[PDB]
Amino acid sequence: RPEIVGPEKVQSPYPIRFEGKVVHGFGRGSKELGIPTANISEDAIQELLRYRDSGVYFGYAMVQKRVFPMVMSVGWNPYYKNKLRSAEVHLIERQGEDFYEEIMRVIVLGYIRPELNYAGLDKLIEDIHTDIRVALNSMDRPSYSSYKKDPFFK
Ligand SMILES: Cc1cc2nc3c(=O)[nH]c(=O)nc-3n(C[C@H](O)[C@H](O)[C@H](O)COP(=O)(O)O)c2cc1C
Ligand SMILES: Nc1ncnc2c1ncn2[C@@H]1O[C@H](COP(=O)(O)OP(=O)(O)O)[C@@H](O)[C@H]1O
Repeated sequence: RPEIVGPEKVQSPYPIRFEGKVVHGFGRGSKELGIPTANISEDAIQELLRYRDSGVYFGYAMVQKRVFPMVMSVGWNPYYKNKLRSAEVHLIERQGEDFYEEIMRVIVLGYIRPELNYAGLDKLIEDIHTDIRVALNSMDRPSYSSYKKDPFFK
């Protein structure tokens, strides 16, 4: 795995902007697993990411008036056959209370990798830490980091 992904400058189809209410996940408490994930409201990503690649992306997200670099996992809902999009966001390097029912605004700046077949909790923790390390290295570049002051976050 590479320690950095994407071009030096943001390229189409990024940036991709949207917002959604943070709702409860599916029971799996990631907060204790050291990797809390914010399940975005399904009614805001269905069409927008319907034809986007499943996988982990990166960029910036805002909630409770604060912007943080982030990693987003985009997959499908398992409870149904018909393709139902799902998205979960992990705000990187944040300290605070939970923000359920709060509107989160997201700016996707790039793709990291496709969804790896689930292979246990430990491996998944390892994969996500690398993801976080990659997102930071990727957004340390001017073209990407300036999006932290994007009008959408104003
Ligand atoms: C940034 C990130 C990347 C992830 N990558 C993978 C992956 O490659 N493969 C996988 O099976 N699960 C991956 N996961 C875990 C799933 O999202 C996990 O099953 C999650 O528990 C599902 O949502 P729930 O906790 O609300 O049930 C990832 C999670 C995040 C936040
Ligand atoms: N840095 C963070 N990134 C993402 N979510 C966070 C973060 N800090 C706190 N949270 C909270 O953690 C919650 C997810 O924790 P979790 O135990 O997995 O509950 P759920 O299984 O319903 O998603 C989010 O809904 C959010 O309110």
